[PDB]
Amino acid sequence: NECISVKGRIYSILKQIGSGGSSKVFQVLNEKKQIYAIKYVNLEEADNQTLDSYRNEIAYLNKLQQHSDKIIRLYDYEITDQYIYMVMECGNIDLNSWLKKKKSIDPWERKSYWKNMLEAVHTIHQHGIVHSDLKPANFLIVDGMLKLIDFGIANGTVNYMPPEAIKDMISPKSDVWSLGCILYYMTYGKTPFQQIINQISKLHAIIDPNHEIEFPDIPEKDLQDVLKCCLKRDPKQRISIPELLAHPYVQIQ
Amino acid sequence: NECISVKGRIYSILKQIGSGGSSKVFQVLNEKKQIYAIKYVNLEEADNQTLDSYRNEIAYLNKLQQHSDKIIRLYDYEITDQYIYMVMECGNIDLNSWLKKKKSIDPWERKSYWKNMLEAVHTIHQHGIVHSDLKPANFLIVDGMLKLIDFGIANGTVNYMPPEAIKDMISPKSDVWSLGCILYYMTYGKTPFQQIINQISKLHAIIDPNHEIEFPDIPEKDLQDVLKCCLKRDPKQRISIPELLAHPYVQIQ
Ligand SMILES: CCc1cccc(CC)c1NC(=O)c1nn(C)c2c1CCc1cnc(Nc3ccc(C(=O)NC4CCN(C)CC4)cc3OC(F)(F)F)nc1-2
Ligand SMILES: CCc1cccc(CC)c1NC(=O)c1nn(C)c2c1CCc1cnc(Nc3ccc(C(=O)NC4CCN(C)CC4)cc3OC(F)(F)F)nc1-2
Repeated sequence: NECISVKGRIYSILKQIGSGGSSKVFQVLNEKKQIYAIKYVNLEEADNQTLDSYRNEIAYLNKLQQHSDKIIRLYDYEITDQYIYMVMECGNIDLNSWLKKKKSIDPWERKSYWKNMLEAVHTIHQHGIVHSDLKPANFLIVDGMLKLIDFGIANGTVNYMPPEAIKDMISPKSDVWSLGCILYYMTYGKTPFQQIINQISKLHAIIDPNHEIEFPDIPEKDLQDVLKCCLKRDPKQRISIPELLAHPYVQIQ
Repeated sequence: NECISVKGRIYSILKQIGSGGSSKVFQVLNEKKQIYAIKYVNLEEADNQTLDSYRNEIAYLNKLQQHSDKIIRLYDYEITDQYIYMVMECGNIDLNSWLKKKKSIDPWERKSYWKNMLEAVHTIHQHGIVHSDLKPANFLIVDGMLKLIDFGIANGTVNYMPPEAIKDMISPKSDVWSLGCILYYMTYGKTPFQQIINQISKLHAIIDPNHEIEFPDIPEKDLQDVLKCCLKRDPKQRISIPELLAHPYVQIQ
């Protein structure tokens, strides 16, 4: 049974949750026996470039705290030349797991989730920030409310990748794609391109105009519409977040 | 226990070997109780486009028979609107398996293999044909001699993929890359980019000039050279097959 000093105050590890290479996340117990999460990041091989990226991300998250409830809380942090410790709220589970483990989505519970994600992405969008790497993992479930976990600034599938990031061999429109895949999965039970096995076959698909993303008729046609509008390959055509906030799917019934 | 009619002559399945979706390969027993392989291809969903590709490939293989011993033998074929049956030699195993199962390569057994592959690729190269999708699978081991299995004309990793096929969002030089990865694996025990986990991280690597493919010093410096020359990102720089046939690694000691 071991501990961590963050800004001179102490927490006892209870168990490790996340691993991400040069980083670990622990559920911990603070002084007043309350429970928290600590993200830990090793800066041994950190080169100034890599380094500032982290500095930037901290600054922003820390800053964007009092802008949206749908971003994870950051309670305190320590930062030195070798490491960062961040003290964030501890949640129940992340969206991706809940997905893996879950095999039924109350159509109503799906809607709220989407609602949360949009608020979040919007916020970071209203600040020059574009995440560009969104996957169910980047969200956290905390009493049926989702939070965004990171801003995609610092530092394994191609699935949620948009056509345009591929034609790249940067737009807010790129986050809509992803966002919609995450909806798509939630809806047709899986991502739009899981079918395709061959990892290069999937790259071509993601970019070829003549491939039809399949859109199975379903009760909710709002929802059907949305996904159709989020997955429009041309970005200039793709719906925008301000539009998506004002679509029926979120607005009416 | 079941059979197959190919050009009116009959073979009894003994066991299924390959599966490839709309295709199966069987080890079979002919009349005179000799053993063969039959590739079977279903043409139900075949569209004229897809269709001719198959027609083309058959024609070529069939044709390129009496040009090189290092291409699989094709004994006879039947072709109709619904299917193809091809009767080819049956081998002992394919290179990829022998690789998976094998964990030691007589440096000498490696050399012969390379030698075989080159002869083969060269042949198909001397006919406008560029395979463009080479992986240990496309070869077959038949009494320690390798054969090429198909020509990459008809019809799941990114590993053996060359920079240039990626910047594509067609040159003989593209087959050298692949060919060299297959050598690389054989040599440093794995492909040049397996390290990289993230499937998009690997795409960037495969194309970024500043990433060093790592080249561990070893006894054979010929071999070391070769791989260094095969994996040159700029195609115009990359060595050519006629050069590779005339390199020490194949020529001297
Ligand atoms: C190095 C980490 C990292 C790097 C880059 C980017 C990101 C996120 C975008 C992150 N990743 C992170 O920064 C990160 N990863 N996790 C998991 C958390 C964070 C931040 C805060 C945070 C707050 N609360 C939690 N709660 C929990 C989330 C998931 C589980 C869990 O059950 N995991 C299981 C793992 C095995 N599978 C099969 C089933 C689920 C348990 C949890 O704590 C609880 F115990 F209290 F519930 N997690 C986190
Ligand atoms: C649909 C097929 C297809 C489509 C596109 C492209 C291509 C090749 C480029 C092909 N694929 C093919 O066209 C194709 N695939 N195989 C396997 C053969 C061919 C063509 C002729 C051919 C002739 N002889 C063999 N021999 C054998 C090759 C491998 C095994 C074997 O042991 N497989 C195991 C599978 C499980 N793993 C774990 C261990 C190895 C057994 C074999 O026959 C023997 F029994 F007599 F030894 N194979 C083939």
